[PDB]
Amino acid sequence: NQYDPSLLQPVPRSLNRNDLHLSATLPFQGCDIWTLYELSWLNQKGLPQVAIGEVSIPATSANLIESKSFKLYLNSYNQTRFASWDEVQTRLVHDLSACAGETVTVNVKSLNEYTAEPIVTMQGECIDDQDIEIANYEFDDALLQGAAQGEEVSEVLHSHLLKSNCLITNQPDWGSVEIAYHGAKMNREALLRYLVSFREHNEFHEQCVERIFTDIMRYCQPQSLTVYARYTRLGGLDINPFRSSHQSAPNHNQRMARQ
Amino acid sequence: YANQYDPSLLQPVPRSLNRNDLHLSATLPFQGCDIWTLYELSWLNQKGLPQVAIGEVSIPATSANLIESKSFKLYLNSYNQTRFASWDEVQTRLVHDLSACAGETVTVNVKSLNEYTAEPIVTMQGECIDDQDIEIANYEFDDALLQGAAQGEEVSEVLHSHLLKSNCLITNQPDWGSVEIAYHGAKMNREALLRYLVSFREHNEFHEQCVERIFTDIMRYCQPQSLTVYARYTRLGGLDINPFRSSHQSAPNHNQRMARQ
Ligand SMILES: *[C@@H](N)c1c[nH]c2nc(N)[nH]c(=O)c12
Ligand SMILES: *[C@H](N)c1c[nH]c2nc(N)[nH]c(=O)c12
Repeated sequence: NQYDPSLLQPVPRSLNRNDLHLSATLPFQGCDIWTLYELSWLNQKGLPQVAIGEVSIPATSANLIESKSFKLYLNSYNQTRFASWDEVQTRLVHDLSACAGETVTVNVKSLNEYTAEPIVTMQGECIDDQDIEIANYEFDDALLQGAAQGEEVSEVLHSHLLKSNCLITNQPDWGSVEIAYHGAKMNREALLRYLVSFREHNEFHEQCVERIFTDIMRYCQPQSLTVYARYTRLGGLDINPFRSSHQSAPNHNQRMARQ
Repeated sequence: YANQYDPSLLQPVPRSLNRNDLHLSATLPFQGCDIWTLYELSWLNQKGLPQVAIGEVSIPATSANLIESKSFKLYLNSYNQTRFASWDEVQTRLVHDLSACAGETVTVNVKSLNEYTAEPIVTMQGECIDDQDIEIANYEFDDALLQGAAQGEEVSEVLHSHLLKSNCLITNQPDWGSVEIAYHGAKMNREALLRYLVSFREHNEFHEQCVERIFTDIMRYCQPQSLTVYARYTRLGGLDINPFRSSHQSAPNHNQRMARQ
């Protein structure tokens, strides 16, 4: 199989966004940061090349890109000769931008760019160590009702317990999520229960993050909010959706333990 | 309802099946282990709150069986909705079930995520052989590429490549790995070695089997006095396998992940 851009399948952001009661004018800005761990092609003499791709898709794009289709598209590079690493980057920018509907950023990095890079955890307070009982696994947004009754604060919280399901594969999705906000202080137990209630919930990573953002916004009414999740890869690609009131991109992209 | 804890999901594969194709001797030419990293290990505590961890498993190369990866993933997924009273119980069950499957005692570490903060991404030892100006048009497996490959003065060298790719036979899907070869013997021609490794690109075999094939081909064609072949493959469905085979060494010094892992 040679290089084949037709393998890419877009999915519109509007599907879920409509389900969240969002207008065309978004409550958030942001991007989906993808890591492509398996990018490989042939040089111009047929010798294999390997790299890690770092891609950013703007949250304003009409479409996200379905992950398996992205994987299959990348696999079409594997037996294809390209003139130079610059040609690979150019082709990726062109094809991914066309699919998403807006210019996509792409960095193609040699493997030695990662030597001695440290694994990171998230920022602020981890909310996971709570002695509490969970009596059911059904998604409930109302777990956030009255969750922010505290004094005005600015703080950053995170959890490693985010799990959702990938319906189109009927397989688990695993993520950590960081929530930074300015507003009435949030009840930690409510937030953790809310996140745990995704466990049996079918949704895409991008859609889950938008749901978390919009639920926090409507129940907790912070003045400023950023939600950033880092999910473990599916088929050699991971997705790290970032949604913020004021921020366009995260100021760090670094892999976590399970990624 | 999701399937809860189910050891019957584990699928053993006898190692001897593929080893027969390698025409080995009565006693194994190598020793070693298969090191697995389980990046998605999660279960519920007794009060129902999720727990997350990374597992590290070592299966002796002398075990009667290896464990089929997809079955291992499904087995691990069966923990996800299951309540366990302690992390110790989880580690204990993993040792018990995986040892029973493999046919020999396996080691299992269950590590909290904080144990990985600041841990490095690593490369392999020795010299990378990948930057060569040569043309490859034929990706079919050919072990004869190693014929007369070691002409050199007797040396001790460590060589590695990030270009190992094979196909995963259940799915046919591509497998991606780096491989580290340490030997003492006549110096190996690096073009021949790289062409040989690249010839796996269209080839169907398990990671463990590919490493054993590389070891046995180098042994028969290059006749080094001592040899170690160690490959580290990217994960499939949340689990990776890192087969280590050696004439004189038992195991690698660490499980540290590489860039694509
Ligand atoms: C494909 N490479 C594949 C599929 N199942 C596997 N199990 C094991 N133990 N090794 C593999 O390489 C496997
Ligand atoms: C599973 N969660 C899944 C399957 N395909 C996907 N594509 C994208 N863009 N996001 C996901 O979470 C996906």
